[PDB]
Formats: sequence, structure tokens, C-alpha cells
Amino acid sequence: EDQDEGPECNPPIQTVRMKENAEVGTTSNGYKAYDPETRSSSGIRYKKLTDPTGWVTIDENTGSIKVFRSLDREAETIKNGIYNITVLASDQGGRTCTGTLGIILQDVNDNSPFIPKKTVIICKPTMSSAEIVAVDPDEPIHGPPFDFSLESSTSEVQRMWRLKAINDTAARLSYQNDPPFGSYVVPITVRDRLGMSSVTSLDVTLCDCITENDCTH
Repeated sequence: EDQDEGPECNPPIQTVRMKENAEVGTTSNGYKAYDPETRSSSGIRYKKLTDPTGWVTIDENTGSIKVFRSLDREAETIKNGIYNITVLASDQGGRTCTGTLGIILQDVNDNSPFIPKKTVIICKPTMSSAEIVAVDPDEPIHGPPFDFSLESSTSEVQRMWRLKAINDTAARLSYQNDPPFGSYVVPITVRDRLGMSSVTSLDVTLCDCITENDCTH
């Protein structure tokens, strides 16, 4: 009669693939410890060891991966779309085996655009405008074209400015109604190609210049 002997946990290293928009608690196919006698490892329970992100948890019964807190592909903890977590199996004979679970992460468009440069000069004696350019940190299929506007701003601020588009990534902000030399705030709204939305408040000095770039000192 059969008795429950030791696990042959090969391969060392395993992989799964996941997608960024994954709901909290969702479960999918997972890491295994192996048990050749029974050709199945049905007593054998699972925990996680070290994790860079804290996004997933491992379903103890089955060794399945499940979401715990929501993902990002735009984070610095990914490289070439991949991260890894370390895994342990626990046996009621007083035994263990160990391994790695890699997690390949498909981007979806979820991040909005941001502004690299929010501080801008308008040299009034030769210029009416300054350019406003953005970036979006999803894939290049998942960002531009951007749709800019003065949407979020006030009816007083809208009476001093006009905004117009100039590229897939850019627009140009212009003064109206002879405003005086000085410094000013402008809220922009920007959406990306699927309508992901960002708010951002610009710094706009309108001044007198030599270089036509920065203000006379």
C-alpha cells in the first residue's frame, strides 16, 4: 500500500503571462511542485518568498497565480516587459521544494499623457505663443495622438489665452487681449488616442527678451 514520498520539483523555473488591466482577485494557471508517484501533487501547498511589486499572490491549494493589488507595465520594476517572483512548495511529510515564477506583462493603454516641460517663456515683443509638448508612458501604439484643451480652466483664464493643436504630441498656447508683462498659471487638459485624461498646470511668464527665448535680466 502506497505512502507519500518526496517531490521531484523540476523544472526549477516556470513562467506565466498576464495583462495589465487585470481585476483584483482574478486567478490563472500557475506554478507547480511535482510528485511522480501520484503523477500529481495534490497534498502540496504554496507560498511566495520575495516579490518586487506586491501585485500577485499564489493560491495555496493549487499554486495558481492571482491578482492581489493592481498592476503596472509603465513601472520601473519591469524589464523588457518581464518581472519575476520566488516561490516555495510545502509538504506535510516535512519536505519542501523551491523555484522561480516569471511574469510576462502585456501593456494596455491605461496611462494618460504627461508634460516633461511645464515652465514656458512667451517673449511678448516678437512672439504670441509657446509650444506645449507631452509624452505618454504606455507603448507607442498606446499614446499619441493627444487631444489638448483649456477644458479644466476658468472663464477668467480662458479670457487671456487661446490654445491650438500642432502635432500628434503637441500644441501651442497663445496670449489674447494685451495682457501685461508678468507670470501666470494655465491648466491644460490632455487626452491620449483612447481618451485617457491628464490635468497639468503650466508656468507662463510673458516678458521682454534678448534671445527671444528667456527674459532680459
